[PDB]
Amino acid sequence: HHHSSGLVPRGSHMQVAVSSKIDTEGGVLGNIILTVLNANGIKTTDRIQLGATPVVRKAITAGEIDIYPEYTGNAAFFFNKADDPLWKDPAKAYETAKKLDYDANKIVWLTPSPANNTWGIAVRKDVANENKLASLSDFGKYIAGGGKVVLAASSEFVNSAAALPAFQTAYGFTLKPDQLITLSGGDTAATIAAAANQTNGANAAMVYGTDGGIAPSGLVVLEDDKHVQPVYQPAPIIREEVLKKDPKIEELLKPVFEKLDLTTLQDLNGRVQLGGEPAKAVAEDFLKKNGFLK
Repeated sequence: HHHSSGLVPRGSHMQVAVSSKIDTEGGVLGNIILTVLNANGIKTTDRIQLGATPVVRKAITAGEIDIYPEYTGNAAFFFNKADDPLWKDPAKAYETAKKLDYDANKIVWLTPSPANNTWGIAVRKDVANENKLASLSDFGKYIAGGGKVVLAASSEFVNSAAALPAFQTAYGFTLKPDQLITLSGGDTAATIAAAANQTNGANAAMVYGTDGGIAPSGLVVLEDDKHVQPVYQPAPIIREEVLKKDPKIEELLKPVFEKLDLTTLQDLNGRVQLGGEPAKAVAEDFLKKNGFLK
């Protein structure tokens, strides 16, 4: 519990510019941050869904925005450490992102969500339930044992060394030609839809962990328990100049992001993306339901 008096002069004023990247999850997480700050007496400006990652990074380093949700693994790209094994360890990825961004930019990484929004595989819920599949280790054993699988994936996912081939060696399986639907120029919208509709027998799909299509389509993400992919946990990151004046922002956002687990964020993103609920309303509902809006 930080102090909220005596830190700055009587006349100190601030408008906290809240932003995000220009995807569904950015809208959801940005509105969660904005709503929490507003509810705790802090003035904000709404710059949510400003642009792609490079745009938002340029904006925060220029002091044009103050706080937005960023993903731990992206620090690999910001600081020229791509494919370093540490990014595949959730704790190391977070601590390293936090240290690098503080040292270079005095940007403070706050408490992350436990959701790992990374490349992966989701299966139809009936398949997961009947065969007790929760993890990619489970999945690999199931496939190796002769389990029925037809995976819809983009060509990139099938053929890039870091994608399906790496899943195959980590989890001990290989997919035969008749266990693959390969989508040239495809995307997760199409792979999710193929699995949702069992197109050509599809029962699994290439996804990103919190894709808004997953929950509405009745799919379930299998845990990357050996972390084949780099970890991308979202966290609020904030300019130190702003945090120093309202340091309570840290403890205000901590239990909020702790409650945003994978299935929760999946649900919120789906409510916007396929349910048509406004991101602000979805954010407010999540906050009210979990007691963060007294």
